[PDB]
Amino acid sequence: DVSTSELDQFEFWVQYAAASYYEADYTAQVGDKLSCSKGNCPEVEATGATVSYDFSDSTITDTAGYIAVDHTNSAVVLAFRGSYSVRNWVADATFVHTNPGLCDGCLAELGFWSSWKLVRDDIIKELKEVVAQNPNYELVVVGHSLGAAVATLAATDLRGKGYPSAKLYAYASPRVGNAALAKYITAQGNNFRFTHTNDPVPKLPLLSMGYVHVSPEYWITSPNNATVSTSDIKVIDGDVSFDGNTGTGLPLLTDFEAHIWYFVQVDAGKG
Repeated sequence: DVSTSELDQFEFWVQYAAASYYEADYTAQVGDKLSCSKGNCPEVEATGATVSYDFSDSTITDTAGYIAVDHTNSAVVLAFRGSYSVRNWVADATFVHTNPGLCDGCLAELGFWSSWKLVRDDIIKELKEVVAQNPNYELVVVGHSLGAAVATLAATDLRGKGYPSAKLYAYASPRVGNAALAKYITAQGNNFRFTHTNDPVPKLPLLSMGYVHVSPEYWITSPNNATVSTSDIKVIDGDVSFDGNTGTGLPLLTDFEAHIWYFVQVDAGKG
């Protein structure tokens, strides 16, 4: 578608892423290882790875994471985571752118870147160381989300630085840146891324614113828891618017858951 391986790786890575877231791982320580717891992662744981380182987141920142390583594979790783818261861121946141640197244109976213840167440196340183240680390883880166874105850126840165490769992964893532850155890264490669378915874261831121893323893517588818495968895844490549895631548519937351787942758951750781 793828392969397985790749797936495985992717698954593984894522786881780582888852782881891262946791815291534991881152924281842881170083080484340680890673782981986771718941488971897722496982694988890673296984491987083981550880850581190383880481870172955381716291216050310142957131872121966281870581690184680781692984070984097984190887690787290283880184992762891342871122923131958581896422848812717130897617728802518310713112873115721115820145640138870173890396490359251109590239630138881227710122926150893432820132975271890464711160851381880176440380890481880178650580890585380187670780790587260184380881070486081979690778690285890877891673993451997842935111972471993845951161892771991616870281890776790228790383690659550049050194690384490259690294890887890445892423896962888812857313875117870152632118394209360129894416491219660168892618290229680088590795890467992976893733895414788942738807997710837312891845877617863113856216493319438219510117831114873118890276590639490639992966895516896954498946658913948540578931597982895955391969087938478922796817791848794518690238971114665119339509395719894957872115395519578916825117873113838513318711758717856221797827997010976391891726594969596995892652876151758981815491878431």
